[PDB]
Amino acid sequence: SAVKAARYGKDNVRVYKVHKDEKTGVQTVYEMTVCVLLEGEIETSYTKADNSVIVATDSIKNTIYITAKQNPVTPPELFGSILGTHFIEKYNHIHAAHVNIVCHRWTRMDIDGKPHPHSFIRDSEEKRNVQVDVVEGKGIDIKSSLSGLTVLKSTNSQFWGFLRDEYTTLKETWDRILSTDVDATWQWKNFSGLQEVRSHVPKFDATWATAREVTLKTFAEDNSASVQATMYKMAEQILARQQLIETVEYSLPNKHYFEIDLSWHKGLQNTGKNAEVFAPQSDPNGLIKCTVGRS
Amino acid sequence: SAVKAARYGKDNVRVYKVHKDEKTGVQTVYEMTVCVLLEGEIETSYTKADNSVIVATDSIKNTIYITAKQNPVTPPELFGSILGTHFIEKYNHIHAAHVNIVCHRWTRMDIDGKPHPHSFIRDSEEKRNVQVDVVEGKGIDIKSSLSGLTVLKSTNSQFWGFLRDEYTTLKETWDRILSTDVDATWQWKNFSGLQEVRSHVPKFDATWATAREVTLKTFAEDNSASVQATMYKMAEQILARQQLIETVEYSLPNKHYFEIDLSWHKGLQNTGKNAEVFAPQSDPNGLIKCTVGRS
Amino acid sequence: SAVKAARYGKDNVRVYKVHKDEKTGVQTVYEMTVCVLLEGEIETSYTKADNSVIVATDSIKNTIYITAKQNPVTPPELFGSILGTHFIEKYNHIHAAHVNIVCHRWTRMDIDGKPHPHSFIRDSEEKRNVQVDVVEGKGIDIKSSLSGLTVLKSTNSQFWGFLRDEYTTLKETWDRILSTDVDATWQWKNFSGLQEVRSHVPKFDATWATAREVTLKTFAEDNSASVQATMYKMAEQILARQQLIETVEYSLPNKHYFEIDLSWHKGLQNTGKNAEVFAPQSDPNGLIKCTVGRS
Amino acid sequence: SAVKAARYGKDNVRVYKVHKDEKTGVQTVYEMTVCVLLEGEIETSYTKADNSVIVATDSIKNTIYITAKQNPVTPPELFGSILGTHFIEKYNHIHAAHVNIVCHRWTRMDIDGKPHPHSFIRDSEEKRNVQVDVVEGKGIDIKSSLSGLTVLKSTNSQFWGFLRDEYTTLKETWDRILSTDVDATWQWKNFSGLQEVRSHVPKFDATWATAREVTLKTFAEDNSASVQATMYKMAEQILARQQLIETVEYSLPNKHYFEIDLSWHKGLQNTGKNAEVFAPQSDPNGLIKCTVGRS
Ligand SMILES: O=c1[nH]c(=O)c2nn[nH]c2[nH]1
Ligand SMILES: O=c1[nH]c(=O)c2nn[nH]c2[nH]1
Ligand SMILES: O=c1[nH]c(=O)c2nn[nH]c2[nH]1
Ligand SMILES: O=c1[nH]c(=O)c2nn[nH]c2[nH]1
Ligand code: NA
Ligand code: NA
Ligand code: NA
Ligand code: NA
Repeated sequence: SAVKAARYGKDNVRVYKVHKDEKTGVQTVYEMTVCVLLEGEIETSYTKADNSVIVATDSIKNTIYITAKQNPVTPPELFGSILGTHFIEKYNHIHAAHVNIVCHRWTRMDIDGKPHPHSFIRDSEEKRNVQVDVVEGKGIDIKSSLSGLTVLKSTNSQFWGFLRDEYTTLKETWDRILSTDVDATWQWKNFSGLQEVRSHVPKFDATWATAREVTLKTFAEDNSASVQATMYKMAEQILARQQLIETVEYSLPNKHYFEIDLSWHKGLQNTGKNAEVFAPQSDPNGLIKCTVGRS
Repeated sequence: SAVKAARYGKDNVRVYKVHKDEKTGVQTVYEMTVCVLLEGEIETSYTKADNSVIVATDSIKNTIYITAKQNPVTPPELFGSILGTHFIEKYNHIHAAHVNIVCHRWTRMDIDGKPHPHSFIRDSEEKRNVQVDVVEGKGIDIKSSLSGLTVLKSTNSQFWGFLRDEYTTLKETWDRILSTDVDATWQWKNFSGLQEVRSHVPKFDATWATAREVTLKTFAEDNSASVQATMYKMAEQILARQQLIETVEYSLPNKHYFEIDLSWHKGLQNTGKNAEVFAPQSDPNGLIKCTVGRS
Repeated sequence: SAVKAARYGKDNVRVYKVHKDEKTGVQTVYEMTVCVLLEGEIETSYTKADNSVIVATDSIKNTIYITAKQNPVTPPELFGSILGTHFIEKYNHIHAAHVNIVCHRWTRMDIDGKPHPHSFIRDSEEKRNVQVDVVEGKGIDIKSSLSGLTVLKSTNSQFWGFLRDEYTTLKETWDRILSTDVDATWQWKNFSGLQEVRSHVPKFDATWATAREVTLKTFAEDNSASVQATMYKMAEQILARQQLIETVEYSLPNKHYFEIDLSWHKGLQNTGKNAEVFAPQSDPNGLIKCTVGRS
Repeated sequence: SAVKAARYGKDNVRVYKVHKDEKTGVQTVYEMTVCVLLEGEIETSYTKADNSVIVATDSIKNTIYITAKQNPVTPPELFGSILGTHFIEKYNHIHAAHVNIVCHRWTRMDIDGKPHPHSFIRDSEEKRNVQVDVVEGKGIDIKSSLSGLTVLKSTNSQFWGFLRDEYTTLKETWDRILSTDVDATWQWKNFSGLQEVRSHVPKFDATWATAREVTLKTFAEDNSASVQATMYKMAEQILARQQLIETVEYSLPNKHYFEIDLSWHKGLQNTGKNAEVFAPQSDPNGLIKCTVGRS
């Protein structure tokens, strides 16, 4: 037998950082969960019990805290690139670092119409994420994403004209509820190293904001022919607005809300044009994915 | 042996309702999870296999949908009271109904600075809940709550002057992070029946809004001496603003964020006044509760 | 305003203890999650910011570890009683302690047909729990439970003869699937104090084992007329076998498995006597509760 | 813009099947959660709103039930291969099907020392899974796995001799607790089609059993030098016992249990050789992965 692939590290490292502006008294908080996995010349730890090649996962944890102390943690694309580069530069036998960061929302509270200097609310479990792969001699690959953005529209969604055969019971419809949890990932062109990532720092927050805005507006405004058609429109717009993105991937559940026929009860009308009360379905769910790139 | 207590019904009934304004084209959605448990002269279903006394749980489910079709579902205090009253009036041998409702957030989207007519976002997993107990001959008892409101302040929290003995290692502090998930319940005076609940309908949404606003403002503005002291201030204000509330109960976890001593690494200073990076603790957590009523 | 009730403490304290037999080399592990909430003359911490009455929750955490170091942690009824008694005896102004313990399964592995001395498996998320309320001058109240015991029988369950009215669509049946997650609690007679709890130590594990065995056998063997009727039979037997139990409470979801009519597809027969493939329903679910005590 | 990749289908389809032996009266149940995603000439549904190429996800759901009605559902490798093959053969424009199956445990109850004919218990949340990729013209690729197997050993684990630098605080140890949740995947050689999968049917259950047995025995018996070294030993043995496996992948969290220094309290000794009470850590956790293949 032989080791074909190996990676190891520390997962679920929770980190909080506060920035305090001494002039204005305003404080800003960041909270993240970080995972770092390393690859390199470490096969002997598996095959020969040679621990000398192992940077202990506990040390990886310490490094994450030290790195957060000495560097900005925002945008996460930059922090991830700093953290990954550290491992490949510090350890001769480590040749790749894989850094995953999930950013949790702490939104400044408005109290009596004014932004509070040091109080925050978790407004939704929507996350902003990064995956950064730093590979010695091959640069830095970054995938940025938003996830856990849950939306619903109560009309202006249709689904008709699909294939009908002996396995089909679904009725065509010209008016249905559409609800999903949005998972959207944009993949940046490969960066040569940390200097290049630093040079594009302003684009990271701006592109996240654009991806979010395009997703919300397109969902709200499209008279949707299907999840497939609406999601493609979203991806097309993101690619048009940021030339440094190579691909956009969406993964969307179709969270179904079923009509309830109540006509058995005193002829109560609750279907088609008369539908008011619906039964949300926990499972099963449609799952629709697409990766859109450039011509 | 004898049956000392029994209740049964249907849990986890998901319900969605849409309201469509034909004039303006504006749609409004409501989504809830409902549980209804019944009590009454049903002991024989347990002791003698006498199913004749059982209103099937499936029928309870149907009733929830029918009731939502024929009545407003907001405020939830009213819907719960209608639903509970139905069971005690319809079935001679059912003498109490216990209705729990969890309301999920669907907040209207703003697209380009204007409210969208039919698109919604789940902004946080904060819930608005009701517990309604309808007991034949004893009226309607309603407990309203908010839950899952997660907040953090990065300064203006202290904790010193507590008991110190041979079990104590905790250092006194004059500046710490305070974070919690708020669970707040207000209990209404007993209502004689549905007519009285209807007469107070406007107070339900207003009191929820007040409870939320008082919670947020007090948390943000109090230079907190302890969770105990800050939570009491919240409860006192709610009772002062709504005379029809008898008690307010808060249940608050103290979600700890620990300093990380990095001084072992190149004398790095990250404690006390120099603390910037902290480790959020998933467990254990403090848990502090209080019920505040009138003199 | 006035404080009507208050309690506070530490939740989610994870504890592991190992016992090592030096003679045989056999090791035995215990893992628990513990919550301790205190009550007493602590109102001033809420109303006057008087922290002098507060035993810090951090100290409560330390006490749990120290107590586990110096005492047996099994049976949990005994450990809970020791832990609760500590607080009411040590602190003059603390008058009640409420201790909740969840015991996690670590079952010794059998390797090649023999019990391994120091290797364990988590066989299911079934828990054994205790709630112990120690109240100064009123003794020790203990409720023991098992929870998370998930079972299914594929036949020998019926449900017919229930009330039928204009809200009813459920068909009567003489053969259905019955599946539930068992939550069963037995409440002990009040104990005068720790000496009395110690005197009954052997009864705690034996009664847990009996409750489990009665639950499983009754479920498997009863040709069930309803959840109500089968659960009553379980409770009756437990009360008959342990005279020191005052009441038994069961709380049982009815986890539904629906027939799927496939007759639209080539006349495929999959209902009634021909039913082979079913759709498990995640929600809603029936919820049936009963508390059984002595004549 | 262009569609680079697309797949869509139905997720979270819960399925139960019962087998009834008329001769013996013995019933056997199977419960699974199934996901099927399709690929093929479907780009126009995304780019042109052309739904004619879409096999509706609802139809995919129906197909899963129909297929389970007409075929054995065990071993899951066979059922997955039947289900995937169906889609590529039935629809000219569908060229790949991706089938994921999670099998839930329903273990026959022993009542009074004998196997019960129709009563079952969920003994642990351990799962047996399959991923089957059926690609037109490229055969059938199957990855089989077990997951959610949670184990702990209280001694006979060591970790010393790792890299020490200015980021390291971890002490070397010759005796620690080792606990993990096992995720193990074995990848079969490519099969030419359904006939070949059928020819190997007996190997699927046998290899699952072997993988499980090797995992448990190796964990229990290895005086472990690291997670890396123990996991490699497991993978090596599986590859030796089944020649039709090409690779074995393990992904193992290192779930830490920390010593608690109690020496501040009356000189209590609870570290090193005296350690009895430990604090399980929910996070962070080590994560160690390896893929082992043939020379
Ligand atoms: O088994 C281990 N492997 C590792 O890589 C490691 N790092 N810290 N502790 C550890 N234990
Ligand atoms: O066992 C049952 N008890 C009930 O009360 C019920 N209601 N619907 N189905 C049911 N099954
Ligand atoms: O606000 C607090 N209240 C308490 O009771 C406590 N105990 N430890 N830390 C604490 N913080
Ligand atoms: O938008 C949809 N896309 C689909 O592929 C589908 N299949 N069923 N319903 C559906 N809705
Ligand atoms: Na390197
Ligand atoms: Na009545
Ligand atoms: Na006392
Ligand atoms: Na095909």
